Amino acid sequence: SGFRKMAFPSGKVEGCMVQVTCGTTTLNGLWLDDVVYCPRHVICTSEDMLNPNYEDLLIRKSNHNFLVQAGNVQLRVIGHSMQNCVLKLKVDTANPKTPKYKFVRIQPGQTFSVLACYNGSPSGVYQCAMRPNFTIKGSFLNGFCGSVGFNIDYDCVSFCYMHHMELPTGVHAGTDLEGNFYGPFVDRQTAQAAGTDTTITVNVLAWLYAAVINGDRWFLNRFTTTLNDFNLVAMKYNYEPLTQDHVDILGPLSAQTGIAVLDMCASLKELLQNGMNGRTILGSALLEDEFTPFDVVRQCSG
Amino acid sequence: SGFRKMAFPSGKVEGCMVQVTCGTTTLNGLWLDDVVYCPRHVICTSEDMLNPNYEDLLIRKSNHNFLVQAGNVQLRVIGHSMQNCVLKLKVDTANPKTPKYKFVRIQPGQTFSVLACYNGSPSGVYQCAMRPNFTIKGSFLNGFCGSVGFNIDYDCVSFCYMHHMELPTGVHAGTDLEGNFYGPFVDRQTAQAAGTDTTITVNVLAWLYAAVINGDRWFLNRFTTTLNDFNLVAMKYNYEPLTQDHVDILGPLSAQTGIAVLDMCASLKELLQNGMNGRTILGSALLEDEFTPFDVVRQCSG
Repeated sequence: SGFRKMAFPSGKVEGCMVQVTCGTTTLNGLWLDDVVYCPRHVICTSEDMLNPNYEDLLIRKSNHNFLVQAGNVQLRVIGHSMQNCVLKLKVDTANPKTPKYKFVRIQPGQTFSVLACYNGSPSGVYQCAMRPNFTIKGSFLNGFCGSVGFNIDYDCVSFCYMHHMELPTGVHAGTDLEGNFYGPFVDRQTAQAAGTDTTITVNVLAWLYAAVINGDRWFLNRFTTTLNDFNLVAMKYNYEPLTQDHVDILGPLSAQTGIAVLDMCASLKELLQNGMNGRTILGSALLEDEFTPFDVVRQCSG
Repeated sequence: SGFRKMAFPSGKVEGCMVQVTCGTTTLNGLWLDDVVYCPRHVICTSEDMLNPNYEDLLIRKSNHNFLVQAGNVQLRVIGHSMQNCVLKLKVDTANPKTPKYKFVRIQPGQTFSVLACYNGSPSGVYQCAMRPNFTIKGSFLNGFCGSVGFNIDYDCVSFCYMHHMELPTGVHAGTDLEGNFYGPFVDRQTAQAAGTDTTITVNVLAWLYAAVINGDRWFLNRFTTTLNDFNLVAMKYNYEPLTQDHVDILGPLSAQTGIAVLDMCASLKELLQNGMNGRTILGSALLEDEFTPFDVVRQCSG
């Protein structure tokens, strides 16, 4: 038993991480087959970032301006190009450690593991949620740009995130591996508003189910509610509305515990309205929303 | 910026994980050079665990009664012995993925990464602290015994933990890689008392320093204190006593922030005496003690 925020094993991804340097900027690249993927902003100087014309900036760059290092081996860049906000460096050697992989665009509320890397060297691994407002609350210092997020399904590594920017508010924004930003963000050093960030209701419910499975049952009550009434309360506390799709996704956890989803919603309703009274749930003094129903089932069934 | 509990990249460890089977019992082993390390209780049936005589149980086993599989690759067991609470199985083939490694017995309050594995297959990675009462709060289901804890310095993996037991209180106990239990625990299914679970004071302080560096400053007050006075308060709240060694370890964080260690202690003292007033620090509604000063510096310095 026990319940922990748990990242996927990072080995398959570690073998794809490289260092990309362009002028004075060093960041991380992802080496799959004979292509290194990294943020296009590597081309820019601190000055360029205020208002970069990437098309023009890219044109002035040559293959020899890109230093790529896989540990001690320098890789030879034989071409460069741009797909949305990601730079693709063609190298003369295919990565022999390329795992089975796909590129996927995740939905808000879904989770993934981040392999935080410093100038091409893996530094650590942690689990994140894509917030409803398409930011993540990560940990990225200088040299951590281009660090990637992923899920591992069976054999396949599903890459879903590449880190590009820290917003002035200190949250993080990035792209999928086709270089399209999550949310309204751009790779320009301007002030950029993130939306109001709501709590991921379906994940809070899943984590309440995890709590019950792990023996923490105090918050269970003998009230119920309807979806509609629960959502009136959710709206008030900046919780995402709950839908029938969400209820359906929680079905297995409901089945396992014998607690109907709308009964769990009534428990959540009370916790929202009355607070937690200085009690904890699974070692937390607040309601946790960075576990999906899948995440809970994966860790409660092993 | 940002601050997150992060584990070391698990790749070097994943390559050492094997499945060990003895009779009907399967668990994890650690394959380094030509030795596989696992919990001795692999020899035991559910019934044996109530009161096992391991010496006698082991004597009825031969080399061929241990099935060791590294993914699909069968290892041939050419010797076996018991070292304290760990079995050492000598195999014909040295693990070609053996990283540089050490065995270390960690101190209470030190942190490490756990690679949670099911029957030889890596499942997930998370960061733990060795509690002052020599338990850890992990996540381990059936078949997760023999999962290991480690730290990585550069290329060297320092293995410090192997999982063996869940106590009836739901916390976890295990050994170092020489098979000596942390704390008073035994590999027997009996009731076993963990001590009072005290809070790791030096780590709470480190994390307060991380909060300041990241701009979360509300709890800073205009008081100071002495070690002795602070410790009278610590004792009362089941905090470990603070020593000059602890103050010394906090030196770099004090230097960075301009906040004297005893001033930070007075802030902590007020938080202990007055609570947090439903406020958060670094996204937490309670005081966090599972980051060491090293952990903080590593993630704030870059």
